[PDB]
Amino acid sequence: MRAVVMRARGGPEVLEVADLPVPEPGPKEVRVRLKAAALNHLDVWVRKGVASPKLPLPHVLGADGSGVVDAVGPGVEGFAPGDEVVINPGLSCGRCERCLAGEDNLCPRYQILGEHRHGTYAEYVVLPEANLAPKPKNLSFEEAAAIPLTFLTAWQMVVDKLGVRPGDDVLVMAAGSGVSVAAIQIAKLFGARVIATAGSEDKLRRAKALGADETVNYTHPDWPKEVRRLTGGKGADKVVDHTGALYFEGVIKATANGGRIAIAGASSGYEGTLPFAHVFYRQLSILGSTMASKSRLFPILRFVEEGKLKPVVGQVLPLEAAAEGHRLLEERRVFGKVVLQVG
Amino acid sequence: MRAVVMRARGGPEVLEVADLPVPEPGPKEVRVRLKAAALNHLDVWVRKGVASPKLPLPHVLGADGSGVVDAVGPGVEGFAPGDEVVINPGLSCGRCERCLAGEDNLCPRYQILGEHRHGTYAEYVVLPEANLAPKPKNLSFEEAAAIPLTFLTAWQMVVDKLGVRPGDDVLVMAAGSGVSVAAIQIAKLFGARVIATAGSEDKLRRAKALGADETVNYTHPDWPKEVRRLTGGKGADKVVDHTGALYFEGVIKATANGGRIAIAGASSGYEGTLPFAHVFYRQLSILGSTMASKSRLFPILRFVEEGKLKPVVGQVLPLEAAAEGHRLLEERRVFGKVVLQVG
Amino acid sequence: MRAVVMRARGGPEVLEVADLPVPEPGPKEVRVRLKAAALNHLDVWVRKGVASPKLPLPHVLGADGSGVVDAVGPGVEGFAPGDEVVINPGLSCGRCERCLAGEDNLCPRYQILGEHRHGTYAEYVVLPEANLAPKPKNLSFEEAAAIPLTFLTAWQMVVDKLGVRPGDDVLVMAAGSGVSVAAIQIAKLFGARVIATAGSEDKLRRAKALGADETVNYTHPDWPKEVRRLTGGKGADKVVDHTGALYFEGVIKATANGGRIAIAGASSGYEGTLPFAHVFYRQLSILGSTMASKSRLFPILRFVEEGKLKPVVGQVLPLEAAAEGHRLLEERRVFGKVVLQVG
Amino acid sequence: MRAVVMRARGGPEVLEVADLPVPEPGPKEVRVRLKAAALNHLDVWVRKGVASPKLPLPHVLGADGSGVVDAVGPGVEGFAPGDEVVINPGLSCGRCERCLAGEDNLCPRYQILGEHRHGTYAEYVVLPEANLAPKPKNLSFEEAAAIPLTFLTAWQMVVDKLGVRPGDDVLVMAAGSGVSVAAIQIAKLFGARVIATAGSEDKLRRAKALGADETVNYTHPDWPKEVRRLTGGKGADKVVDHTGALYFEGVIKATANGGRIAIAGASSGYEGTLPFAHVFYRQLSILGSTMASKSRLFPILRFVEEGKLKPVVGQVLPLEAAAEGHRLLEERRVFGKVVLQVG
Ligand SMILES: [Zn+2]
Ligand SMILES: [Zn+2]
Ligand SMILES: [Zn+2]
Ligand SMILES: [Zn+2]
Repeated sequence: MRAVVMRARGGPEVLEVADLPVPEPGPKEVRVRLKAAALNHLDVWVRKGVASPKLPLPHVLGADGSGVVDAVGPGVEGFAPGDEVVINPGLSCGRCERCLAGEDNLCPRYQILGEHRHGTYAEYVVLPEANLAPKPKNLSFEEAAAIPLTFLTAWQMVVDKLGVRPGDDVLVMAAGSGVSVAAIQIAKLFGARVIATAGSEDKLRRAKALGADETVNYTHPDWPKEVRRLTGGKGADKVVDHTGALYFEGVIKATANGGRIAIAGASSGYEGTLPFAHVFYRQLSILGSTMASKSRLFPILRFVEEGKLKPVVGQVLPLEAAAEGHRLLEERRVFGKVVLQVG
Repeated sequence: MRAVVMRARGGPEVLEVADLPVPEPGPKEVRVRLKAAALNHLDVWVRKGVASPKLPLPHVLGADGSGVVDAVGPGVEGFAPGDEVVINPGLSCGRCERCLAGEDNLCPRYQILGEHRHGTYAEYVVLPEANLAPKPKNLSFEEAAAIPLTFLTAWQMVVDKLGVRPGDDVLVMAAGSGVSVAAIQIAKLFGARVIATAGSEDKLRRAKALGADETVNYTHPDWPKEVRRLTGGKGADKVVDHTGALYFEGVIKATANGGRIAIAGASSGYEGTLPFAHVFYRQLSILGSTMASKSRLFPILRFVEEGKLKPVVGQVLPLEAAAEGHRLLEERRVFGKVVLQVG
Repeated sequence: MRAVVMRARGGPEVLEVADLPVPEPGPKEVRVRLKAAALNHLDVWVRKGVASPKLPLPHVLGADGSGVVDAVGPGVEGFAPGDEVVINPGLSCGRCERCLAGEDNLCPRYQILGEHRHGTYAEYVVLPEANLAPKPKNLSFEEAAAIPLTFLTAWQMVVDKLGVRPGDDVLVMAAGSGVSVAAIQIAKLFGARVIATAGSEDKLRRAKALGADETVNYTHPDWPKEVRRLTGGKGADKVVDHTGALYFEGVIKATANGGRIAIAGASSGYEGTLPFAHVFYRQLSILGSTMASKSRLFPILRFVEEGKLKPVVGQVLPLEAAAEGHRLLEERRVFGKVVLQVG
Repeated sequence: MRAVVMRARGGPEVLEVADLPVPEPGPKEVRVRLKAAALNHLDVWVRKGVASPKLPLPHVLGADGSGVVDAVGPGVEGFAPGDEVVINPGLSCGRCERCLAGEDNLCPRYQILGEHRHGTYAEYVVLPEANLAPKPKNLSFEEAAAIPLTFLTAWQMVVDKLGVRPGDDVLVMAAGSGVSVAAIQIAKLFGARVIATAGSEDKLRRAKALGADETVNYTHPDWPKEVRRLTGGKGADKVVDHTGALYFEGVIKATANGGRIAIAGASSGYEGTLPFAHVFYRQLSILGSTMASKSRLFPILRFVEEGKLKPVVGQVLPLEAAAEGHRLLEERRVFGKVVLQVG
């Protein structure tokens, strides 16, 4: 089958196109014929070698994917060939205390597709039936593929970690990244008043159309005051920061006392600094968050089918232009998700 | 193999010994050679026909069980023949929203072993690897088999439903019967002051031995008054009831303002009238609870190995005497679990 | 000053106009010149004698009220004469554990204005500065007076008790009566899909205008079946009931598995028998709720100024017609609040 | 009256002994004749000038205090002369949304005694009746005084922020500090298995006697591994760090994935660094915590009266040796609290 793979751990030039045997489905497993694969930051991390070292090469990247059920292994129930589905990137054992508690993302054997094993940058992929979910009919394959990873991550942050509720002033940093665009929508869904920050008026323009109530350009090293102004001088109650590596000094200045700040986990190895004194004294909470319970995908897709949440496909390129896709992310030039059309 | 089948629905006499073929473990399944099967009131409802209608016959009852791993399916890890284990009676599909969230006991396809599928009243039983936990080595097989079902039910009521915490006055109804044995111990484990009620002086004496700080006899028409007197006149904060529909009026009377009452399988007789406006005006909360999440069996067994929680085996009977065992249980005379010894 | 005193306990005719001396504000107290006093079912229980026995006479009823600051005690800040305000009907000692925890409505000395102390059925009333909130400027005095009592009760039931969240199917009983008006709006505010039930077509039509997504008529012996049909057959997840003791059997039937039912002042007639084992087997939860924490009045009024929540004034009557007002309320005919105009 | 005051903002030499007019009680206020005053870190901070700048000098330090009610102002209820009491250092307005919600420590007007106004380093002090609590009879004045501030702070951290429960492995850093000794006890009370760290075997010896299950000396730059070893290799689930400025790099290495770490707020202005990448990726939560709801003191004292919690008075000196007391803290030479006998 056709697939993009990485011969080495370098820049986007390491991603090449080759042929690999079509994987076969095992018991309780399912083979999917991919129609679309979404790019994720996790991809670039592994591609550089900052994540998942000593990984078997060549490697097939890709955590987000959508398509049609090609074949089911022995003992499979709930899926058949021809069925449209989207992948749920969370691979867990399903036996440990964490999994049985609905916390598979905390499983000691937790693995994201394309991180440890071959992902969605191919025409085919096999995975446990439990990791497959029906694709909504009102969406295109590309749109479907862009949902899972970022929506899951933004859901844990906004709902479970920040406990967002109506009345809350939510600050979403760097509107434009996959996590951001979903966090803005989910936060609105929970009655929040969203304030989104970005580095260009163009991204702010898009954040506004996405549902943001107020927007702030952090190009000006005084944006925290603006955020304070927009929130009656008290600052944001809850903050969604998909990185923490962007003017975090300001973020905390924009955050209300007792405020909560959620930071989307990443294997970027980024070493920075976190203000102790004037952070814990103001009783601020800084919560690391990564992916989310696989159970979150069902209600997320439902809201997407109802139209309350929408995927944000900024660009689509052919699977073979995977390299070009990575440069689009590394150069941060697209508002929303980057999707690869497969087949 | 030897097994106690259910020829037809009716009195305990319908339970007879028969020879059934040995079940074979599927892909992710394992066959356990049973040593002890604990008796639950659920087995009685199935026997009488009150539960699980349209149930094929013959049927093997039994939700609780302990034993040794006999054989394991092809693709199965974490279990080998010889391993001592106890059964996690909760069966679900592990693919729906409820299951992925850990709330398997709320799965639309949720099933308790022995309720619809052959249970533990045999020398062998086959279940998914997800429903098997290591048997604590400090316990006898009859003690181990007695844990699961009641400890899980008592745990959801005390920990999740009632949110028992140190300083709480917890009231447990009818000691020695149902989930009281486990509820008194879990309650204390969470820092509460337990007040237990029973009918005989023996059971109350038995209650204190389990950790009950105070005892009350509900054979008197004014026992609710003693509970009030025993808690500074305010009444109990949290209440664990598995009988109800008889003393419920007394419980409601014994419950302090804003108190919480957790009800297990209170399928008693008449429902009188239930003095409402008493539960509303005083902001009381009545919570129904059946079983618990499979994940809860891990902390339980851990506390059991430490000796902070322990099962109470009231009587042991040979497997071929399941009938006599159902009699003992139906008359609620024995203090503790009735356990069948298989092999 | 003019006031409607309660000469004796009995029918609404016991309410008569009398001249009482003007109360004087203590140290941290303030005297409010009332403009409107909203009528609550509580005023009726006090009038009949069913509530607050040993109550000195004459007594001035009235828990809800709005007006202008008249005079303030010596040591008081944050209030000046001329300021428009609404009353927070919750009176507590503010020194006990319950009060310091915010749960003032659970204070052992908790008292609702007008229940034991002179209320709002007069031209002036004196209460602690802690029980006064700024009146939203976008509302008329009768609209303002209608908010507090019902919005606080509906909020604790929806937000704290039921934990309503987006995607939830909330069922509100008897629209236009009690806390339904507020519950339908708060429910929607928290992202639920509201199904409202009423007796007349007018009230149901009125319900949808308030945000009710679906409507059902409980005049039919099978209305519970419509709620089930209206929620994918599963039933309502959360239920707000302020009547009970009459349709409660229907509610329980309309409640989905593991559902929660919040009950306000369901002090209806007979209690029939209440089909238990249905609330236990299906793990249902019945929660009693009276009033709410004073702190909750702040977010409520904020949403009211934004227009996300709005009071519904059913009828206005001059203060001297409190008697006629109690009739209108006792017959549960008027849709919305019955508000007395003082000055 | 005799009292210790600070003429300037320098070392412990600025604390002098002088005479100041005896403060008079106002409405709803109470004058206390101090018998003992406990030293707190907050004291040294303000004494140096790192906290509460532009504060009126001379200033009377002291947040913790116990003694006898000297006189009550007009309109006081609940207290009379001769009554033994301990101070609740949290001064809040009692009107803002935070206060009425039981979150007075989050009030915008929150002030700790001795931080903004004259504290307990005198023979007399006046404060709102709401800030006074009855001293348990089984305790000496010195012992009583050492409870409030640190126990309150350790309570919010352990119970509210870390949500400690039985089964949890709690890591308490720097056993010896006021917060630590209380955190160890409260954590045990909630069923935790406590691991305490310190720099000398002597403090570890005392932490063991206090209730710590396991102890680790962080003098050895490899202690995190030891903590991991003691917790089956998974690390601590919850961590109490009353500073964060002590081997925080190790703390996070000793913390289990998904773990929670509570840091006691301080106006030390300590600027350090917080590991981003490998912290949020492991889904760690870092929670700033300061003081606690005044409501927490009641249940805390109760547990002290029951004997479940005990104050830890490491040393007592005469009020006039306040300077010496501060050097004992600045030189960190005492396990537990330092108390000043007054009068
Ligand atoms: Zn797992
Ligand atoms: Zn399921
Ligand atoms: Zn109170
Ligand atoms: Zn305040």
